[PDB]
Amino acid sequence: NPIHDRTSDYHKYLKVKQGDSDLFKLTVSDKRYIWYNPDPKERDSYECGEIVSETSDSFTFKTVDGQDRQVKKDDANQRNPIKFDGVEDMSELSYLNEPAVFHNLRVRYNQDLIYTYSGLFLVAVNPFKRIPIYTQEMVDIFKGRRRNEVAPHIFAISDVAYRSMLDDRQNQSLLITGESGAGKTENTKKVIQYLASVAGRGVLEQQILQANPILEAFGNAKTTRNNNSSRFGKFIEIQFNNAGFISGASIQSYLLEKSRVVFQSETERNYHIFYQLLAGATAEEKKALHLAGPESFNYLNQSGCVDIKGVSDSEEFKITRQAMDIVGFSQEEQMSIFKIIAGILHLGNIKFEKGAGEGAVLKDKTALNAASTVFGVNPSVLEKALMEPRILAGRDLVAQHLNVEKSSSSRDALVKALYGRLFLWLVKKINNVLCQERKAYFIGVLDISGFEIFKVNSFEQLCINYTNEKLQQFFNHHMFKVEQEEYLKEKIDSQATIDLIDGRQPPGILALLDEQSVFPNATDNTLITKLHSHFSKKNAKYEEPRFSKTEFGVTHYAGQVMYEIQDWLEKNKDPLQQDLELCFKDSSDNVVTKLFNDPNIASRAFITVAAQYKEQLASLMATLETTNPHFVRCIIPNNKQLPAKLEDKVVLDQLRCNGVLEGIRITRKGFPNRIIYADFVKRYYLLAPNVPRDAEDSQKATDAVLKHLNIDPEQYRFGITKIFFRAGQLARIEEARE
Ligand SMILES: Nc1ncnc2c1ncn2[C@@H]1O[C@H](COP(=O)(O)OP(=O)(O)OP(=O)(O)O)[C@@H](O)[C@H]1O
Ligand SMILES: [Mg+2]
Repeated sequence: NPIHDRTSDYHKYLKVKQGDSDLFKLTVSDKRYIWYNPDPKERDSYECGEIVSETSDSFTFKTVDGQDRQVKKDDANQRNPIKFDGVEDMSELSYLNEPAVFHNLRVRYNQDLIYTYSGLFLVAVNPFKRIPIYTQEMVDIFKGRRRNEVAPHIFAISDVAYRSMLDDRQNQSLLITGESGAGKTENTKKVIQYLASVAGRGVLEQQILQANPILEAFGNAKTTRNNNSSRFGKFIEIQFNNAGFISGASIQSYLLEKSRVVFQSETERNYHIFYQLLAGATAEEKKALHLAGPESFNYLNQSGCVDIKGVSDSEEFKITRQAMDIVGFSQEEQMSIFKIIAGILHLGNIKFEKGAGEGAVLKDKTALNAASTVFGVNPSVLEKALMEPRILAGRDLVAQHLNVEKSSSSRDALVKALYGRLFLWLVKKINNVLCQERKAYFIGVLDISGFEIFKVNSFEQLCINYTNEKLQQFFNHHMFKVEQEEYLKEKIDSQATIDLIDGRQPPGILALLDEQSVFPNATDNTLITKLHSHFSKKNAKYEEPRFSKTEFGVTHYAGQVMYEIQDWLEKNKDPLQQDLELCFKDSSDNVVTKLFNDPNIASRAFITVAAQYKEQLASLMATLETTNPHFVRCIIPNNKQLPAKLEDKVVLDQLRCNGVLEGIRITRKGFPNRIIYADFVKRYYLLAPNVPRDAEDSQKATDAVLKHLNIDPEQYRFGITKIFFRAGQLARIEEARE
């Protein structure tokens, strides 16, 4: 029994090592410390300082250097007694300050303990190295175990959700968010792995599992923050029958980063699939596809990075091709997907030349003709449609000769649509396979980024941020109720931001954006002007910059984020020349024809991108609203992708943005420590005369100690089953003499 075998890997990897004694006495000391900022400028970097004295109003402590300082008791960040170092739930700490929180988190990480709870949340720190806690043997141990019974772990939250599902007959949700590279997908895959094991019986399970890899090849890429970043968000519905067995699955994708297909920053890569293809394609497939090295392609030859360390695109291509096979994609299907990938590479190879007049021309039909063949479309129609699209100018339909820039840009537009569309198609194709109309229950997993606050924030960041204001409010509401429940079981702000963004009347940012969208001739300037006009000095969550003329700022949950308006008009419309669609609709390819002839794929509805985003977010929320949710906050330890490197600033910032610290401060004001009578006595019986560790009237005994100690009744609160302590209370208690 691993949970009991102190020699087990379980103990080794998941628990703080346990000695031979329980004795309260070991932990005895007389020293008292505070967490202080040695450099007031750098407030997230703190040092421990012993309190050498005290006044009625302050504290006087000694620094590392032996430098004495004074602090207000109220501004003091007192350090919890050493015994608290490493607890599995921050909700267990007595002093709940920010430094204290990071500390516990750090003590744990120092021991390779990546999972820690914070009340309702499961905090997970990226180890940046392998930890063998995900083996089948690991899985088997979590089965049926209460949260309190076992150590913190993703498998643990997953078990709770499945048991709740079965016991409450209620659907469930796991929300996993955090920065790029923080480890979301990793945890996501574990949740599924675990579910499949605990509820599976396999063929479906297989196909389910195999879906991921497909999604990864097409929607994942190498960025500066992660070698395998998911450039899209997702919602995974794991379906079950009334018996508790997996019946199916459904996938919902969002915000795919199409842009990446025609452009990548230095060092980054295009989607993994491009490379897998280039590498593991048979030599006899290459020729059929007019393939070469990535170096030979405009879309792959520009970041100065075509491969990933510790990664074989060919080996991976095998992997992908297998999954497709398992899922059920016909060879013919597979072909076409590759052809598309191919065509896309060819399209980017097209060189627009425009010297003849002021309209572009094609001196070389090579690339062009390559695209056409693989697409199974006409080169002449493609050609025209690209540089001479007929545009409706009133009553007349006239073909316009496009310049070079415009020409290239349309070609790019074509490529992005191909991709985005193919992506949708795959998702669709997969759901068909695993998805159930008639399902009894479900467990859903949402994996997407948390707030994004980059150097430069564009339309996509507004969107993601918007989603996050909603998730945060959901958490907040959910937290409110359950807190009340518990306080009830025992005898014991985002609206404004959301409105500014999605409001109808008065119109919010998105409504103004849609409005400007109707006008062919509107510009970024008209748009940014309209926005300031309506909110500058008028809406409290908005800010007009002192000097930039292309940006505006939104005060979010996370804090202020400054956005830039470039291309928002275009992005909202996501325009594609009709001649283009025309061209592609006749496609000899059975896969191509769908992308264009299927209204479910080829069109949004009439609605704009923003309108579609709002809608999907609402359906999402709605659904979530019907489940019992679970929250996992994935934390990146540093920005270097290194182990044993947990940077306070890096960390603190995420804890502030993600709601963990907020949940704490809040709880901090209440009665944060809620202990079970038996457990209380066991550890502190010694504090009072006449109390045996094992006492049948735990509540009475509890009262004994408190009474003996002469604690202030305002500080503690008798619950039907637990004793509730205000902040600092347990600490001093702990700090008492045997
Ligand atoms: N528990 C873990 N054990 C080992 N490695 C991990 C763990 N969590 C994350 N990592 C590793 O760190 C890398 C980044 O993690 P992951 O891909 O899951 O992050 P992410 O949150 O999904 O990022 P993004 O938003 O860019 O897609 C991974 O390739 C992963 O292998
Ligand atoms: Mg990811």
